[PDB]
Amino acid sequence: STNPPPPETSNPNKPKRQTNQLQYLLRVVLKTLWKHQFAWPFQQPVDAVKLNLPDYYKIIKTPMDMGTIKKRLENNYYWNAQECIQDFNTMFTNCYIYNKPGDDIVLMAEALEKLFLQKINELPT
Ligand SMILES: COc1cc(Nc2ncc3c(n2)N(C(C)C)c2ccccc2C(=O)N3C)ccc1N1CCN(C)CC1
Repeated sequence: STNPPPPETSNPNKPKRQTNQLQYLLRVVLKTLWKHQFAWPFQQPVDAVKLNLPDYYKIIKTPMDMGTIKKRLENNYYWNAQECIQDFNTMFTNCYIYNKPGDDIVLMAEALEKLFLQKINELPT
């Protein structure tokens, strides 16, 4: 039930950038969400082999997780905040797609997504 390679956290032919908003997404948004009691399942790529979820990547073709996002922010991999925000949204949606409404992991994603939205509602100038 193999795992694919994790998403890239660097790419030499993609241009880098740093903005106040991206800095905030690392220092305030991600680093605060990371400490939430429901954050742990999202801190690394889904290990389908270890979790006995042999169809996870048969279903999910654009995997994402906060470990990957953190490294991308640390790499200055993103062009802008919206690009990073898209990754968070992909992570949450993957969780909703693979699982069913009401599942424990879905309850965790829903709580984190609310907190995430609360925190990006206002970004620095
Ligand atoms: C035990 O460790 C971990 C276990 C997990 N396990 C995990 N990682 C990801 C899970 C997921 N479980 N769950 C439940 C089962 C929640 C799911 C169960 C069924 C279907 C889907 C999921 C699921 O969607 N996700 C995100 C993730 C990260 C860690 N960490 C290891 C140490 N690392 C420093 C911090 C994070």
